[PDB]
Amino acid sequence: RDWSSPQQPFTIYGNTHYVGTGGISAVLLSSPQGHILVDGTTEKGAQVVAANIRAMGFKLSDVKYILSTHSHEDHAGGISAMQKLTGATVLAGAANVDTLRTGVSPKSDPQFGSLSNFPGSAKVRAVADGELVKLGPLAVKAHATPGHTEGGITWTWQSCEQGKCKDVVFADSLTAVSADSYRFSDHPEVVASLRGSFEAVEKLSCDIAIAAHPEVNDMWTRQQRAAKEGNSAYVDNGACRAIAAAGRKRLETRLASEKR
Ligand SMILES: O=C(O)c1ccccc1S
Ligand SMILES: [Zn+2]
Ligand SMILES: [Zn+2]
Repeated sequence: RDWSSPQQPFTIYGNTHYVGTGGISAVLLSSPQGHILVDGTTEKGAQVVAANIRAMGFKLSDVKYILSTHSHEDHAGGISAMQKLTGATVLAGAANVDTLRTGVSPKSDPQFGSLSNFPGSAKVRAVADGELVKLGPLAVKAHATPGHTEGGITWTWQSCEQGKCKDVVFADSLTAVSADSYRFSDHPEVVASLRGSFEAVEKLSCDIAIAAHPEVNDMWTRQQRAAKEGNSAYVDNGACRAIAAAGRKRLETRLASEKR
């Protein structure tokens, strides 16, 4: 379950398919009129995502949008390659656009000093909080979830099977992590952003959460359950509340650790 590792793709519900690596989520939201890809995994992982999309019976040329959660190498490293293979437009939160274009995270990022660069992408455009991305019958909503990065987006949609529908959430990372030289307690905008994001995410309509790091919502345990349970194993309408609570716990632990 390395970030770049092969992983046999699988349908989670309706037209929502996991096409990521062993260690990093990527989702294809499919339609007869074209598809939306969420995240690219790593640079090496792009080749896994591409093969996975084809294994699910889809053409790369039919991927029209690539949606980015946030601009670190593990989620976004593969986007550039996937952009070239598909012709898609890359959509991201406003403050991460420049990072996706250059592959270099800026000094506002808590991890600045400790991050690895990744390949810059073409055709990057911004989306706002609450904005709808539409493609044929697909409708994906952008939710600003800053803190881990300034331009983090959590993406939501509905997938259905014979008219039985579920609210799906591709959850951005909400984690307080930094370089050794960074003090969260000195950066009130980042702390406030994280806290606002926990609150947004714990309020989302959230039947199926797919976390950018899949183990955050126990993807592999759930997949194992699904072998007998079916795809109800991925359903848990508390999952976004739990991802938010774990974010909050990580930040509170960190702020306590920083006290003089
Ligand atoms: O996505 C995360 O939550 C993350 C967490 C710790 C370190 C790096 C990252 S990229
Ligand atoms: Zn990250
Ligand atoms: Zn990550």
